[PDB]
Amino acid sequence: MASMERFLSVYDEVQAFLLDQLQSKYEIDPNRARYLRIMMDTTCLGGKYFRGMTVVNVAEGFLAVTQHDEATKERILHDACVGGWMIEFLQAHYLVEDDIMDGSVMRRGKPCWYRFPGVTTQCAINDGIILKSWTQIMAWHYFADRPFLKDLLCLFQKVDYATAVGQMYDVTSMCDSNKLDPEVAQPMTTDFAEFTPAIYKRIVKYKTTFYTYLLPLVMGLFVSEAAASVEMNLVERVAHLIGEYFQVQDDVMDCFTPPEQLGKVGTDIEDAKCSWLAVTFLGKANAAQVAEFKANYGDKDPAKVAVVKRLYSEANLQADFAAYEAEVVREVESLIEQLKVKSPTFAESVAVVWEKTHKRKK
Amino acid sequence: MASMERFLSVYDEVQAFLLDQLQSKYEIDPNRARYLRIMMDTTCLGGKYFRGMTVVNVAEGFLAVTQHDEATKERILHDACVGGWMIEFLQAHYLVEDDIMDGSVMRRGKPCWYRFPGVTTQCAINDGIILKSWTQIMAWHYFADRPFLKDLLCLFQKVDYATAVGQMYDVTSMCDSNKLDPEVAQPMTTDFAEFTPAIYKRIVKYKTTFYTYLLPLVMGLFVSEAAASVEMNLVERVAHLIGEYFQVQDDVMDCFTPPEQLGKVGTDIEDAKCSWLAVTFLGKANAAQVAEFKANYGDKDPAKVAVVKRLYSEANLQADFAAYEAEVVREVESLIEQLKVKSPTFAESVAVVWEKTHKRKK
Ligand SMILES: O=P(O)(O)C(O)(C[n+]1cccc(-c2ccccc2)c1)P(=O)(O)O
Ligand SMILES: O=P(O)(O)C(O)(C[n+]1cccc(-c2ccccc2)c1)P(=O)(O)O
Ligand SMILES: C=C(C)CCOP(=O)(O)OP(=O)(O)O
Ligand SMILES: C=C(C)CCOP(=O)(O)OP(=O)(O)O
Ligand SMILES: [Mg+2]
Ligand SMILES: [Mg+2]
Ligand SMILES: [Mg+2]
Ligand SMILES: [Mg+2]
Ligand SMILES: [Mg+2]
Ligand SMILES: [Mg+2]
Repeated sequence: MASMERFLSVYDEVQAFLLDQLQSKYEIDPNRARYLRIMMDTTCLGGKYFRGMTVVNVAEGFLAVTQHDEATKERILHDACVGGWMIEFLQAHYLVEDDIMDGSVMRRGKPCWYRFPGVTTQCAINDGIILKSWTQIMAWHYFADRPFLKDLLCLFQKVDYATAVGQMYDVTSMCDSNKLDPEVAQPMTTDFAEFTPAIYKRIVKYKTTFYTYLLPLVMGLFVSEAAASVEMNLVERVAHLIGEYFQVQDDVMDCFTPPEQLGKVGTDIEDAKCSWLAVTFLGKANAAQVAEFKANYGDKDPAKVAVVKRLYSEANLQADFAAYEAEVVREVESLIEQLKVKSPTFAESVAVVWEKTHKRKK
Repeated sequence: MASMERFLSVYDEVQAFLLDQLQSKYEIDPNRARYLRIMMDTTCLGGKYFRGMTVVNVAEGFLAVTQHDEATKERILHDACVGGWMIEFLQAHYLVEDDIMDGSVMRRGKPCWYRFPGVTTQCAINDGIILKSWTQIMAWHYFADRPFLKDLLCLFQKVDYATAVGQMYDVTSMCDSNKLDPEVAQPMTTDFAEFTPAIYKRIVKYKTTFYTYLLPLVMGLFVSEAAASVEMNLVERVAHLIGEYFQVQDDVMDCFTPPEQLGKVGTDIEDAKCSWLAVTFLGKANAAQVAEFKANYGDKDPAKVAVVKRLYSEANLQADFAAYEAEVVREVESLIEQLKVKSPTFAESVAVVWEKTHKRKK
């Protein structure tokens, strides 16, 4: 709570930097400054700050065991905060744009940015472009003479790219691969042959895990100058594991958590998404269940949607989930043990990240 | 012609690199590779390559007067080509996204990408995100151990940001500033008070000049290691001047060039754009002309649009244009003369850039 207020005081400094630079260098007028301040506030705040706060917890962990001057402590914490906000702004970018592509209605308990009456798709698209440019403006401003600058940019960009590739895997997950063709309007799949665990796994590996887990963790290492002190293949394997589970939870909540609690309203059934629920159901259903799933999936019709939920409850998926969670707890503990060998501190940081995720309710 | 085929052979190498990396590192399947190849071809090719080819002409100019080994010549030309393609891919990004926000129908003689039947806004938004990520993937791949890497990235990013800020100035140019408010649906301006030369100038400075002129020119200097050899304040002043004129031509052509020749269809009148034509007309019109302009501007109605064109032809704007062109020829020559002092070669490169622009018909 106190630490989160400190993370937010760094948001305020960053907002101030960005907005004063708009006035001093980009000829902005007060009203457009205001619009951009409100956009930044609306798209970047109100979340859990899980990605940002991870950078900071990684850095705090190394600080407890590493000798530094006070001044250097303070710089390290401040950089971890800036780094954290780069990742939040990056997420803010993805969500503004994602909400347009998913035809979404609510986000963090409010309308999606593009649905604000004075915004619309026309302004929102470019607003999301601005959120991303801001990540880079921050990096070059606050990290210009840090040793980790080049490594951080290069990583940030590879993570952004994988994420965008992931979003392509996601937005085309309901069409048949052999039919993808810019020239031909795309029909929803009728056989659901590509609703498989491996295909699902590729969607999720790219669209969520790099930017939600790999980036904040390695970012925490960069600003700590601690990345040579870990086994990177382990960091990857653990980001990919927890990241996958994180997205599985997102999928279950889309169907089962009231929006009242969730803060977004779920579109996966209507959007015909290759979600965990749809893949898992099709891996256990009998012939008649499959036939009725195929009869109602991917239509915006309330009673079709309700038939899918019923088939999901009947297949007892909220116990396939428990079985999957159980295999994940196993594998995460095992990876944490393997990380303990070169860095107890980073292993603990990961234990904390796993814990925050496992207990997640939104 | 031969040189342009050589620029295009570097596009093919780049396309091949990017697409093989998708297969070897991002788990892509052949059909999505194909979709991305067609997207890249459709959004990046078919233009004039003016921005890309400028990087290359800048570099060629320095090569004629600078001693190098043959191998070093060849590397320099190849880097200028890669650099050029970074700028084309960047433009490709902006146009895909711009066409969505302007509700545009045609581009480079074909439907806008988002209008392809098998694309739609849903895929196009993210496709445009990919085009931009590719610029960075290229830079880090082909320029990893070049001395100019850091300078180039930093410049590229500041230019991208200014451009995005410019696009915000553009997409809000028809509303009153004091009324911009995310919460309130935005009405078109009724007084046209902000349709002024200074306001127009700010739109254009940001949205076109950085990325169309400043970037390719300084890029040509980076890959040549020649940037200390110029007066950068002059490079800026000349990019901003020719860039402004470039956009003025774009505005006139939107109204007056048949789409048959233009390769896009014009939306400025219907979109209520603060174009050069609308600003210039309002700077010379009598009270009754202003009243009738305000009666018909910014409606998608064919006969309202036709009344604006008629008022434009009656105000003899295609002679305000000639007067403006004449002041621009003056000022460009003067800047070229001033550049002659430290680099005849770069001055000549600019003379060529001015020439290609001045003679432009699309
Ligand atoms: O739409 P998704 O996939 O279920 C959600 O989790 C968005 N998300 C997660 C990861 C990545 C991205 C993403 C990445 C790039 C571009 C757009 C979105 C979106 P949502 O439930 O909050 O809508
Ligand atoms: O729409 P404009 O402004 O008239 C055009 O020239 C696009 N353009 C030029 C410069 C910058 C950008 C731009 C920059 C950032 C984001 C979107 C577009 C667009 P068009 O006539 O080809 O449509
Ligand atoms: C599933 C993913 C990757 C998108 C949502 O991430 P969060 O659920 O962390 O959203 P916010 O906390 O930022 O609101
Ligand atoms: C006016 C601007 C800045 C956008 C169009 O640029 P071009 O007219 O050069 O478009 P292409 O050559 O790339 O088609
Ligand atoms: Mg979504
Ligand atoms: Mg999505
Ligand atoms: Mg979701
Ligand atoms: Mg346009
Ligand atoms: Mg535009
Ligand atoms: Mg135009």
